[PDB]
Amino acid sequence: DRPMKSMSESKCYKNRQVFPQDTAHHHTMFGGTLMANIDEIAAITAMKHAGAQVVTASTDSVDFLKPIKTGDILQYVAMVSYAGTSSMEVVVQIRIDDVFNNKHDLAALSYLTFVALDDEGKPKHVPGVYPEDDVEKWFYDTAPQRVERRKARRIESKQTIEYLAQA
Amino acid sequence: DRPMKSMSESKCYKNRQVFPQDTAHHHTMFGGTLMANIDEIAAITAMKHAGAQVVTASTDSVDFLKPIKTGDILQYVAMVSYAGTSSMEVVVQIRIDDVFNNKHDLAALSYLTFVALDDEGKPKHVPGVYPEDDVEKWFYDTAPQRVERRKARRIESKQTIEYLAQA
Amino acid sequence: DRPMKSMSESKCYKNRQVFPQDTAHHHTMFGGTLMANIDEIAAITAMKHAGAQVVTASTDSVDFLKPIKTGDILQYVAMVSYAGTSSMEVVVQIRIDDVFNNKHDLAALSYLTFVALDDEGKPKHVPGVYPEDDVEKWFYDTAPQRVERRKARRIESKQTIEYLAQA
Amino acid sequence: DRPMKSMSESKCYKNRQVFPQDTAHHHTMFGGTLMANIDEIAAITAMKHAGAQVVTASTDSVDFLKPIKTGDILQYVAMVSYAGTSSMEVVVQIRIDDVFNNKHDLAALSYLTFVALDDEGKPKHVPGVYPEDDVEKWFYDTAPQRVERRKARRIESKQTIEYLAQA
Amino acid sequence: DRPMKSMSESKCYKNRQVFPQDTAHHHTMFGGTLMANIDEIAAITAMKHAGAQVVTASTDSVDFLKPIKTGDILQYVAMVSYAGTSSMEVVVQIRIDDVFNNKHDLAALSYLTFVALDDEGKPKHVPGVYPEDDVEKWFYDTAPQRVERRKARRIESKQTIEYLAQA
Amino acid sequence: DRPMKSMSESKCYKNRQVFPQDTAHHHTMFGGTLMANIDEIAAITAMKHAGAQVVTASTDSVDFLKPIKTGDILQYVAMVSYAGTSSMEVVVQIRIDDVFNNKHDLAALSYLTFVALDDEGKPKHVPGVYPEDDVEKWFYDTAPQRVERRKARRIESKQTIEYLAQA
Repeated sequence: DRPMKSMSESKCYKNRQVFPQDTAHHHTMFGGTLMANIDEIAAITAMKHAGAQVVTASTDSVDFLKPIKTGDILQYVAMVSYAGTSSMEVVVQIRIDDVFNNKHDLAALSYLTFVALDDEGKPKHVPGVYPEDDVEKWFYDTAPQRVERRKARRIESKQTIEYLAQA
Repeated sequence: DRPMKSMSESKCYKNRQVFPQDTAHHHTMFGGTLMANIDEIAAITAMKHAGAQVVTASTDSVDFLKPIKTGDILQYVAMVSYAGTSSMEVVVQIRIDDVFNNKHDLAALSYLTFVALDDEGKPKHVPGVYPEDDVEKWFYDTAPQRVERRKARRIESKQTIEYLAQA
Repeated sequence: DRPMKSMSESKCYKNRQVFPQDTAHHHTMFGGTLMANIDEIAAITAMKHAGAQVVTASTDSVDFLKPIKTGDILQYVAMVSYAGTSSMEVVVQIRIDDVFNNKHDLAALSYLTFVALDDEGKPKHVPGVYPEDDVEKWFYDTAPQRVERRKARRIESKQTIEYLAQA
Repeated sequence: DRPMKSMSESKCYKNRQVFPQDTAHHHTMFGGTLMANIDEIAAITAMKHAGAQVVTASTDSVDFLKPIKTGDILQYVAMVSYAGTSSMEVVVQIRIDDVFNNKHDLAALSYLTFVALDDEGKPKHVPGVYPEDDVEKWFYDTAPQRVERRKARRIESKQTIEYLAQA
Repeated sequence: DRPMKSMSESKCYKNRQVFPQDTAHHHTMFGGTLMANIDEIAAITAMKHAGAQVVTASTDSVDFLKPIKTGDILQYVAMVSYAGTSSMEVVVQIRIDDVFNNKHDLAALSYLTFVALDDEGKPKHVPGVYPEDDVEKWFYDTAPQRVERRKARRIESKQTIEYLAQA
Repeated sequence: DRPMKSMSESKCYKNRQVFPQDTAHHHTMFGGTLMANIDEIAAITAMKHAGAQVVTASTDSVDFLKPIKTGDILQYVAMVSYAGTSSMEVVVQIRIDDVFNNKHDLAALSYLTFVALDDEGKPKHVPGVYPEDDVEKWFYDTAPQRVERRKARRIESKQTIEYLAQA
């Protein structure tokens, strides 16, 4: 079998305030901005895990649970919850860090899939992954099914592409 | 029954070149940037359909099919493929418009879900939707299943949230 | 004579909301931002018409007819209204798309001149242009005079340059 | 008669390097960016002259004389060359400051028209303007004709608006 | 005496790749950008420590030890090394996280001073600070002298301000 | 001895309004943004003095004297106050230009150190510097001590680096 890394090894933090330039609606963060930051921190985690350059292959989901207001401090935590052959599932959690009353509510949750690449751009084999704490193993344990859904979606999506191609 | 709008009514175009500031890897567009633009054009389509302010509730998927290089002209086409009670499924297609050889290859495909909101922020009833051309009815016809998958995912995702809440 | 393209062939749309970062005055779009977007969409239209890389040679005019507020949806429509030897006149129309009451008032109007360039940067011959609908032929019919004014202005402007050169 | 300010009083400088994010073509500044900066420095000059908030009413012209490359230092000099009742003509000169060989070639030239506004947004009377040095009086002396051209263009432009309005 | 927080309580991480838009020189991060990010993460740490809104009162130093290239992953670690009455000294460390060979070289080091503010903008009392690990107590132990230097500099700086005021 | 330039030769101005995107707190400029602009204008002055490419070696200080609000016009004046062998001390003054009541209060004051570099990146000898007006000679006369402080700080800072290196 392959070399294995702990989910803790690639675990990445990012803290960032919401500035007016991140908003669309009055004092409310715009989803596109949030998505760009999610992709940023997730890509960094995939790089650490893969020890390589990575690209986003797909955004499997972003659930926006809560409105995020200007001034809010956001904590992003990305980790690798699943390692395929050349691919990684990164799960990102985004919390609002309210310094005034010390709550850290979950504001969003995202799954993305990254592919590790060579010096010359072909998909590159990534190490395996194992959890240590409880959260890590929750994401680790529930990943096989998400991988499963993704396969079906990749089937349907190919159907759509092929239809558009002939039109 | 409710009032109905044609998918053509809310159909929105966006053309945008990829500039160095949109890239991460050498001369290659960064996924976060692409996601932000997808969300921008999708939100505009949802607004036109809903006749209202909208927020992104979830990013159901983004499939990145092709590398997008600096200089590339991107065409975004967003439309409403499904109307729930207060929600809309927007499908966005992103093509590279190669002016040199007149190909318009599909570079990415995205589904997002928007919720129309009041003047005071409660979810607002949206009109129904019907297709006219063939592409529109392809996305219209395949939407019920995607809605279905989303329900299961919203079930699993709630499980995850509840686990994290107690840790 | 040369090959001819319909003004409809290069006709480009762009939809974009005004975000706080686009403003200067309270909730009011800044003219520089509007000008940058005008140049973006105009350049894309010139590229489609020319089948080539282009540069902005001059901004012949931008008339700001109406204040544009934060949140406003802007529709940009660029088309080629005149084809010289290596140059194109792009006219851009900018409308506020008010989804709430379905008006599409003209917020700005711009004329720019682009030059199509080689792989090696010399000016490149562009195809001719002909209108099809009524708007297209309005811009097509009124272009010869604008071309004319531009010649006089290019005369005066050369005088100014030459004066500054000796000071 | 009204109070008069010297063109030197409102004369504004701006120095700014061209960074990769300002470019479109490889290592070449994008025209939209240049236009945004032109509008920025011109607006500051109009504010100093008017002693008030201003808006851009029109971009009368931007002549792009020279390619501007990444790294280039740009010097913007804005001044008021003409004062109407509530309006100002700002002329902006943009030079490349080559620190290596001490040339300061004219890279672009722009005329814009600003309107000074109240606390409540109505057009506000501006002071008159007089030149002191030779350049100032060149722009001062040649302004009456430019004002003249602008009147004719504002006539034609109104015709265009009215045509589009009925279509 | 006042309430005390561990330096670990307010310790904040930030991971961020260097993108082309962060650079000035070819593929080299621009110092201003680095400074903006330093200020961002430092402000977040001060907020967590203070449990309040903060402003940057001064940048006591930024030592740029190493060139930072495009693509580089930067790790920012901010902590409070000194607590005055209403002020905090935040020390930020910036490391290049080379995922390819697992070195984490120190690329920059910064000290800043923040002031915690009310709901109404007056300086607000902050808790005290104590270290736990070795690094924390190194910064904790060497802070009194830095505070000292700052006093002398604030003396000289006041002299300069007063000179400029009369000119 | 070496060639000498007047402090007036490299003296650079920059005028820039504060836009919403420059703020963090409501209508208040963010310190990081101010620092980025300070570094921009200072780098331009160092380039003019050095006749060369430069990098920021250190930010010796930024004193934020006054809150800077959205809309404020900022005037940056950078000059070289000290020339070492390959290094320059740039002092930047930032004033709020209140066009409404013609005050120009000092909002911030910064010292930075730049190193001039070759075509191949080694430190490059800079010309000497001499003052002409009173302000110039104030900064010129007080520089030797600041240079002095910097030496001590560079001593302490090296100690810190070496401690972190073994941990």
